Amino acid sequence: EDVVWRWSCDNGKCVKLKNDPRSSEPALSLEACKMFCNEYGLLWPRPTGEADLGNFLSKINLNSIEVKILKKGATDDLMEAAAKRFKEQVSLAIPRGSTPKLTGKAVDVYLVNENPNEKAFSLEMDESYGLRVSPSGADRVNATITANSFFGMRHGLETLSQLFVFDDIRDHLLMVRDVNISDKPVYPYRGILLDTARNYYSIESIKRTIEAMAAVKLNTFHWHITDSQSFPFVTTKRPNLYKFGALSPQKVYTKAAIREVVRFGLERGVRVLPEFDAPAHVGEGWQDTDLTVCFKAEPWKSYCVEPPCGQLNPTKDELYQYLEDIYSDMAEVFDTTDIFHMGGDEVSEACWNSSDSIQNFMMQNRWDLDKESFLKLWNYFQQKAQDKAYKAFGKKLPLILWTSTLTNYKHIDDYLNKDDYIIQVWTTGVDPQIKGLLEKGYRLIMSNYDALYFDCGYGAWVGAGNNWCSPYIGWQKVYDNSPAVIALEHRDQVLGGEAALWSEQSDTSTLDGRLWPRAAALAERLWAEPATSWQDAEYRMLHIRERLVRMGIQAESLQPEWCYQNEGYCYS
Amino acid sequence: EDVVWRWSCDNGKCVKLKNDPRSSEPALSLEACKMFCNEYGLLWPRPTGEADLGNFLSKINLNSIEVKILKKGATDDLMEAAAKRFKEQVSLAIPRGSTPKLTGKAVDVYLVNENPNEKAFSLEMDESYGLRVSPSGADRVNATITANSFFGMRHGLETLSQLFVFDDIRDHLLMVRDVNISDKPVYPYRGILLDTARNYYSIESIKRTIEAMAAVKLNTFHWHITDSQSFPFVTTKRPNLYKFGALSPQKVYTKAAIREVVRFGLERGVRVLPEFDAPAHVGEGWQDTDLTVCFKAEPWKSYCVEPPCGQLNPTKDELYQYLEDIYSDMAEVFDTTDIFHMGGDEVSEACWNSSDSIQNFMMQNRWDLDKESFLKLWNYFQQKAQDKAYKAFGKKLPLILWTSTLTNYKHIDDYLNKDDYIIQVWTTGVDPQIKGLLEKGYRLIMSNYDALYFDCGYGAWVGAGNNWCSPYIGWQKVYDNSPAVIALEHRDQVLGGEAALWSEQSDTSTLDGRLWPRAAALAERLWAEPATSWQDAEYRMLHIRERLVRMGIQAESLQPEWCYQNEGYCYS
Ligand SMILES: CC(=O)N[C@@H]1[C@@H](O)[C@H](O[C@@H]2O[C@H](CO)[C@@H](O[C@@H]3O[C@H](CO)[C@@H](O[C@@H]4O[C@H](CO)[C@@H](O)[C@H](O)[C@H]4[N+](C)(C)C)[C@H](O)[C@H]3NC(C)=O)[C@H](O)[C@H]2NC(C)=O)[C@@H](CO)O[C@H]1O
Ligand SMILES: CC(=O)N[C@@H]1[C@@H](O)[C@H](O[C@@H]2O[C@H](CO)[C@@H](O[C@@H]3O[C@H](CO)[C@@H](O[C@@H]4O[C@H](CO)[C@@H](O)[C@H](O)[C@H]4[N+](C)(C)C)[C@H](O)[C@H]3NC(C)=O)[C@H](O)[C@H]2NC(C)=O)[C@@H](CO)O[C@H]1O
Repeated sequence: EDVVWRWSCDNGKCVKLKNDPRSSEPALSLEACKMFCNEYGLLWPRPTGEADLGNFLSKINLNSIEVKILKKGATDDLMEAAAKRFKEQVSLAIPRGSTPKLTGKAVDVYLVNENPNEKAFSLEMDESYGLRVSPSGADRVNATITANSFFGMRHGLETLSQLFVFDDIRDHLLMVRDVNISDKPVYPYRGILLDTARNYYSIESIKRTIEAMAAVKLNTFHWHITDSQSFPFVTTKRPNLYKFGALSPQKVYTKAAIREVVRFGLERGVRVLPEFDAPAHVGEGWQDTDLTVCFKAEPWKSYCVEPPCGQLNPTKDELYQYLEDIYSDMAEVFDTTDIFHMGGDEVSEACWNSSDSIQNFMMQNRWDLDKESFLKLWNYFQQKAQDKAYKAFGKKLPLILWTSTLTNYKHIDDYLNKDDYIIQVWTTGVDPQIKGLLEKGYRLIMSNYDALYFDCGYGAWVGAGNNWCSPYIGWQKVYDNSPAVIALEHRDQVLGGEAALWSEQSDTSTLDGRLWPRAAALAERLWAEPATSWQDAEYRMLHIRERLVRMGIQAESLQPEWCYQNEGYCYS
Repeated sequence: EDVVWRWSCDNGKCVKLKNDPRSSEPALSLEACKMFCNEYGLLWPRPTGEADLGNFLSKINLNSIEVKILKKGATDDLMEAAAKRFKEQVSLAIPRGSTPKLTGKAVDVYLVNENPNEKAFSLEMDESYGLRVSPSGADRVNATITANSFFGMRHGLETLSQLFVFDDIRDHLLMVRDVNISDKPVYPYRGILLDTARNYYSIESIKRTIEAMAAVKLNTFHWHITDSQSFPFVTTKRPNLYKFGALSPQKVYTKAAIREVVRFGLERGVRVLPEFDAPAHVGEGWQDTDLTVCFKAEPWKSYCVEPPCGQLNPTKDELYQYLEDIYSDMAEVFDTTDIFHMGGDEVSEACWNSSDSIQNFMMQNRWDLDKESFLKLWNYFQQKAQDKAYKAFGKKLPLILWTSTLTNYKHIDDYLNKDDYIIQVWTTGVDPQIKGLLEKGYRLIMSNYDALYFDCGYGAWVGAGNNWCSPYIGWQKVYDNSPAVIALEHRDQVLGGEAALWSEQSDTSTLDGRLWPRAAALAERLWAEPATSWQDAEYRMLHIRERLVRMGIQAESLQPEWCYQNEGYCYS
């Protein structure tokens, strides 16, 4: 049948009221009410610049939307792909199984890309845009998107799609009549880390994630493609690593698949950034090389922090030949990235000391066998690895390492430099290492475990109880976690943030729930850096969850739908 | 390419070993190793009777499996449907995108249903079966399932499908050669509670849940189809309840849909048991009847424990007319159930005292307005409701109520009797109410919140932080929760158990993850009541998760796949 209710704005909340026939006032559908009742309407993220949505809606004919590219260039194929997708994005306004009446105004969308040859990812890229919507003549609409680059332009198309609403009372597709918006992201790096080594993720699932990322303007996909558990990456040069390494012959990422993901990503404004974690977090795939130590060493608690143990043996010269090949193979298919992630997490001293070949190597270099000794070995490794990385990508590009014993701010300059290395923070956001790093000039990516570890809260995977970083981190917490607060005066050194989904307890099946809608909170916090808190964004967050579900994403459910329909009744 | 590894049983663990060519020993694929390395092989749940799996496997031709029904009867259509499904169940052994070679033995499956007219659900039904597998002649296999009823027989088919394994080294479909199994469930009621009022669940999603339930022999689906938030149930007699009540016109359960679910359930050995929660947990749909009080009362914390508030007004005579109609409409489409759930949870005293009509009613009956007064009103309501329920189902059938203030063992006999009412326990398993109830003769269904609330652990839905019953309950905890321990000598009074998925934070999108594989732990605990603990069942639990994923269920991920491939390395 037909919707029985209507909604009316009262003090910023849309209140459900009976749609009684004896009325001269036109009834508002729920989304139509939310669009003007809300300070930012239905947008996510909210814009940083002008956010004028006017007061009215116009009826639109879905079959009459046409996109026009004003300036041609090298990005033509991308701009064209993006335009094509736009209609599909508009249909997201409409609930599945619902059909709009094909009547109303025609929409002309004009795309103005001011530097149409530009298509490289960089920390310095311009993701800004201007959006204006206004009536044109009598039966049509002028939607104009003006941007400095394709990336900004695509972001604008994303915002524009959000400006459509379906009236399920009348079955009309509607559009906000007069719009003036200008926008740009606060932070350049807005990412998600996906661990595809602890469990395999289908490439279809990866692409789906990228679509959702695009929907909320996240721009970086960090592919942690290797670990001790498996080696899915198809390295042509050193094929045994994958052959021995993979969970199965099927559970692999071929050169053709990666290229598919990288392009799908580029079309959607998302950098696909690969990681080769070293010298720890290696195991499977390395058998018979004699290039690792402690693989599957028991008891595991003695030698590492999760099974199975395994580290690279930095004393072996052939190792650098393998790395050089791996890095080269990665560089070939990950050809949009401007950055390389080298891991650097959790190197185990015991594990290195249990090796004879290694102890023998150190005795010959005059180094002792104490912990400060081991840092010497780690640097020796990192310096050589780094050389190979530069060679593979054919240039010196910024490298990322996790916070660790090596990266402690007190001695970090002994090993690295702030120009060459970006540091990824997984400590608490209140840890001293952060300020100390910042004072030394280091750029950071925030992944603090207390707010940004998407894996936390489930059952234990070793033993019983719950996982290491429990409890489960709610969206309220992710939204309120602010890099600006964490870094203060050094804010400009914060490149941005990244949500982490480690996969000890995640795969293809759970990936949609783990990331959405929580990653959307990160997305707003990074794009806009609101002074405001989670409660101010709550209604919009409920809507965006609904949108992800419309997209086919199996998003986590946040509240009862009754709450979404009845703003303000559900609080605490 | 091809699998590179092989597995070998050593001390109950299958160890991954290189499949080296210079060997005279035939290589074992992972599942083939697990089948005999494990005490119960790949079965879930493990059987209670004979569990002899022999030592060998035979190659089978998938296209040559034929099912024969030996005894005809009223259950013919069911037996026939079940047989048809069997081939599909066997294909689950085979990973998607993999094809077995069509060679090997032909399998004859003989179904012997000893009481082929029997198809009613009851607490007393015989779910037992006998299963024997042995070679027949030279090129074929005799698989014989012998059971007292169709329900037992279907359970046997389920066990038999589990006896197939795919050799992905050779691409051969295999079957355990000599099997002797006899089995029966420890407890008659093995359920899942699904809350479809707090959020809507697509009927496709409901059916999918039933398939997974069937896979592990759960037999009861408790459909909590109404609450304060919505009224999805399509009641022909009182249509405004759904019309006003539903989240949308689409989000409704029609008579045709319910019948579809009820039959899909009956075919799969699952009772579909509806709940009409009263007198609390009512709201939406009741507008303009004047039959409720406190709907949306603010502040909500004063009048209920979750928004929105709302209770039935028991003083209104017309109320019983509505209930009678609702119960009748439920009875018509839920025509396989032998039991009715009437709710009885969380009645609010304040909410009743805020009503004038109600206070006026009590003053006239000589009752005071203290809390013991209110219990009088609740019973008055429950007694009348109960009369309508009997009338609707046309017989006196057992009724279920939650543990509550009414059901406190100290005064319970003042209100109910142990013959007429089953009590559903959501308290901790160590709460005194349990023993006290048991001592008074009451039958119970265990849903203790500390072990069996599937909703717990996520973010808060009102305010911030985490939900009320956090932390997240892991499968280890569900498995170890034992009704036999909880009830001791009174065990026979425990009808069984039920996993609860309340839906404040769950819907169609999250339903697979919320239930699986955790509900499988409940399934084993209820079917077998093992003396053993979770660690003893761990490898099998990993396999069953994989099976649910093969089924198309988006099961939660429990551990790294590396762990599944490398038994014993991952522990704590
Ligand atoms: C069983 C138990 O509870 N034992 C207690 C412990 O409370 C206590 O210390 C705990 O020991 C655990 C090691 O078994 C530590 O767990 C590990 O924590 C690390 C992070 O420090 C995890 O690795 C990182 O995080 C992600 C996963 O979120 C992982 O994928 C990444 O590789 C990694 N990096 C982000 C750094 C790249 C690791 O997975 C996890 N291992 C597990 C759970 O098996 C735990 O941190 C530690 N807790 C504390 C508070 O120190 C123990 C002393 O060891 O004492 C026992 O009584
Ligand atoms: C915000 C906060 O943390 N406030 C604290 C509280 O610790 C403290 O008491 C808590 O008050 C909450 C009421 O707002 C209680 O939450 C409610 O708990 C009931 C169970 O008792 C939940 O209903 C049952 O459970 C399922 C959901 O799992 C539900 O769908 C069912 O309808 C129902 N039944 C199974 C019985 C049928 C209810 O959903 C939940 N409501 C929420 C979360 O909004 C909480 O139980 C209570 N905790 C304790 C330990 O008492 C408060 C005093 O009120 O003080 C504050 O400082």
